[PDB]
Amino acid sequence: NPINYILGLAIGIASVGWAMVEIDEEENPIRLIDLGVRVFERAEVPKTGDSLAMARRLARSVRRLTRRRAHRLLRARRLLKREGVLQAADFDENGLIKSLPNTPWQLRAAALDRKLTPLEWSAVLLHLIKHRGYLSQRKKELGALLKGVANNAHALQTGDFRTPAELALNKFEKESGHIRNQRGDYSHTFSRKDLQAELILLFEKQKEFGNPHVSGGLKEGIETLLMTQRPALSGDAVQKMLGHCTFEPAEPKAAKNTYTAERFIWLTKLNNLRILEQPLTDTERATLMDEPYRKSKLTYAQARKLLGLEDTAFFKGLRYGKDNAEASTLMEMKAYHAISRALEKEGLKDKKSPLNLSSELQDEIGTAFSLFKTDEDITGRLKDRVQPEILEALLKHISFDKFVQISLKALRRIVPLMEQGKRYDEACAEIYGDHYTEEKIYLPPIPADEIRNPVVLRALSQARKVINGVVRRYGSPAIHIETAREVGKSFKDRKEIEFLCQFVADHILLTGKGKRRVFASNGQITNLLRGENDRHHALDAVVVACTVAMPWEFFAQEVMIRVFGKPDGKPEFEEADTPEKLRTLLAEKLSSRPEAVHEYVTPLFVSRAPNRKMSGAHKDTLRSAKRFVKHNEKISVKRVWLTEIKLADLENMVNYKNGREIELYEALKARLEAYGGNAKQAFDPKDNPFYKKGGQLVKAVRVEKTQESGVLLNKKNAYTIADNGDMVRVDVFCKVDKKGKNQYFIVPIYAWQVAENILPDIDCKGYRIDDSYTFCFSLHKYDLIAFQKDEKSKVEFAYYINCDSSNGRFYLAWHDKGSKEQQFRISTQNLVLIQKYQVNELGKEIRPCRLKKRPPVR
RNA sequence: GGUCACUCUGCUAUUUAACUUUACGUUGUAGCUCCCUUUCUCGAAAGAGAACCGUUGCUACAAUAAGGCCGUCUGAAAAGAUGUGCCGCAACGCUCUGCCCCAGGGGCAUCGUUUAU
DNA sequence: TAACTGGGCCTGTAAAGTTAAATAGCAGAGTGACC
DNA sequence: TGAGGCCCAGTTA
Repeated sequence: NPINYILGLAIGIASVGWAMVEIDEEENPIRLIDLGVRVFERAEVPKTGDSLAMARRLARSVRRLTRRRAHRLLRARRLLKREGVLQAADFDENGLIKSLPNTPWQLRAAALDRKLTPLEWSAVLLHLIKHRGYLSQRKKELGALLKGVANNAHALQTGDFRTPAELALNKFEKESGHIRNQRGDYSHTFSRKDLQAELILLFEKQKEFGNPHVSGGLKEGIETLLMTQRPALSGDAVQKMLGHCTFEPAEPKAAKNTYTAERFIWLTKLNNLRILEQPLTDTERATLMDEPYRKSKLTYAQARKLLGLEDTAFFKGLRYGKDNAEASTLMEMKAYHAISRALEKEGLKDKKSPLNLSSELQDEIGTAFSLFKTDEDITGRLKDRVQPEILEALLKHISFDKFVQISLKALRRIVPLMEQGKRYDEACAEIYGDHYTEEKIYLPPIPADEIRNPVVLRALSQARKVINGVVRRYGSPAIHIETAREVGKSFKDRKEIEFLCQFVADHILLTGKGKRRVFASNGQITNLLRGENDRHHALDAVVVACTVAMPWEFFAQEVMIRVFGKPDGKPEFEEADTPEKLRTLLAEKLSSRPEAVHEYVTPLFVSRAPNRKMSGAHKDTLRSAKRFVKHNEKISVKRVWLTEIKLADLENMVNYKNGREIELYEALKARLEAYGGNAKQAFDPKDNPFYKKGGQLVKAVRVEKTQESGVLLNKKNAYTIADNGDMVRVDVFCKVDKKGKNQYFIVPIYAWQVAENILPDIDCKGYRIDDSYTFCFSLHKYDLIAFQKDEKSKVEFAYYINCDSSNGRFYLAWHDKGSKEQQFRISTQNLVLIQKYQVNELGKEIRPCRLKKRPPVR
């Protein structure tokens, strides 16, 4: 059983194609065997184009935020009890404070004029901690957050406002009518230092007025809780994110702000610099060499005049000849200079004289400040290595933030040769021998660490899966990469239009085609050479497969008929459903020299990768569920803003459907009619506010929404429900006893149910399943199923996408049918007479599968 | 000479991954508040007046995935005090396991890795 | 009275910082394999 | 910027 393969593969943003021929003698093809194609779905979010890992990272972030705020307030209450502000009777069973006032702003303002109750004081402290304002956290033209906070800081620094509470109450409430920020506005934010000042002033004033709980421990604890945050970077956070040195793989990259690395950059600039008059000898280089070290900034014109030069010869590679950008800095020794500045103003350094330190000491402090950012870590690396006065000055002034590509060892080895005049390549060759790649029968797993794009990463991991399936089944081959213009890097550019090279190069076989048995294709040529889309990727696959002058001929007609059974002419063709109609049809229609199918027979349909993850999440909107629980009526209630409302919501208003407020409904509907449904304009704030009967503003109204199912949240504390969302899988249930026909039932399983470890027993429209119902199987996203509509039908295998919770309907699509809007089909199955499972291998191994053990959730 | 690719340095644009925070928004519960269904009470009537529920606006507090776990102590156990406390919406893979498929060989995972105190 | 069907509507957000890394382009110094 | 979730109103067996 020997064959030989030169099968080509096509890469798309969501697709991968393959088609196998066997050119035998030397670069001269034969007829085809097993054409095929697989397809997946992108590593992005369809609507927004963000990364799926991005939503996950923001979930982690907000989880940590809420947890830390809860814990902060918890410790605040503990400190309140510990310092004797409140007694154990003032705390309820949940650990919350009973009769805690809801007037913290007014109390914060009155605390400058009178004494505060222990409960008023506790409310004030916890409110200050909870809304603890914005902290600069930074190492121009400000936006809106910074604008608002800076304006408020300037406002309480001028006149009638001693604290944010006074300014807040008086100005905010009398000018706007509310104190907090509303609907994305930032104009009421205070800087955390302003609130810290409020806290110190409040403690002092309360001590004046005879507050008993002005304890030092209490003040320290409240101030700590207010000010403390975790460091953004700590420990090995920077090191874990570093790359690998080019020559020394066991050694980390050197920091850009170190004497060694900065001088390495300087030497690269100097040695590589050439003057043109219609290189630079060691004396001129050595003149310029130590000039930037204490001369502040070395521009190119200063270098020219420093070495004399002329006006007749030039230093190559510079733009803007007319604008005379000769003061563009040739070199700035920024790390050395910043260290010197720091030690000059704060510590001890004569500005005229050059600050000095063991070159290794400069390297240590540069490394410590680039790799560690908090004072604890920095001193923990600089305590025993150097002494504390300079350490304090440097900790207070210096901040370095980038790296280079060569390790400190390799640099300390290279820089000497570069000072002597040798170049980077010459020094690297003299040291490492100017030679610095195992091949395998299977391509090993892809590395993701060499490119940002998850789209490309997933596309190429699936490309590797496909080519390794080719290598497994159809022997080892001689592959012809072909990546699309859309496939490389898309979204903004892709929406406007609407790494594997090296990996394969070094990690897999080539069978002696000179140097390489590969051909990197140029699909432009593919578009030219060919002399509402189905599985159309045969094109790029074999046009990649077949080192050309670029226009050689062979014949096509067969290939079209193998790609589509209805092809080689009009598409009303029968499209052979079996392999033997394929062989017969193609053979006889091409009758002539039977170069093609007979023994190879290959029916193709795209291999669509399935999604059987169990992870997921419910919807992020919280809705009232009091009626959903207490009276089991299948509705929820949610506020809707008037600027986003429509007549459907207006008719579903809570106080309209129960006739409570009919005239309010009439006025709102009247205004929305007056603008033809333009809710953004009918109820525009500060241009067209809506006023209820009696003069009260209306900004949003509660609207009822049909709630057949959902997940209940905060069950210990409230009646809240959220839409189910993220159906992870739906399990089938087969029952015959219709007294006659045999029926199907489908029960959906969501993510919150895989989290609560519950396995439902309610068919979408049907009701409870007993031991009478017979479980058939369970399917997920993008699984293949058999499909027999009714009495008479072709079995019509197709892939499954969605299930409808209302009636158990199924969104489907077949091979080459991918566009959801264009090509999904939606079949019902209460009477479907057979619905079956299947498996599709990478290539085309469409063998049915079946399991009868109902797989539970964990 | 031309082309392509690669190593290093400088600048520009874009993208990725990780972390610390703020301000919202949503739901609930209090309080004050705009309306308003219903039911009652005083009424001979005219009319008042209470109550639950709904609900407009503002303030506060709680929750903000569903689910699970940590360190530190007073000590015998129940526990009780306490923390700049910690994972959970992604991708990838086949050492441990489960399923599915064809003594191996795979695919998919609720298995494992990035991943943790 | 129960399914089937074509249609259709609602879905969490903005801002402020510390970082590392990848691609592309331009400029500068080299190298290799090809054509 | 889109697709999943799933209801709605009319029709049908």
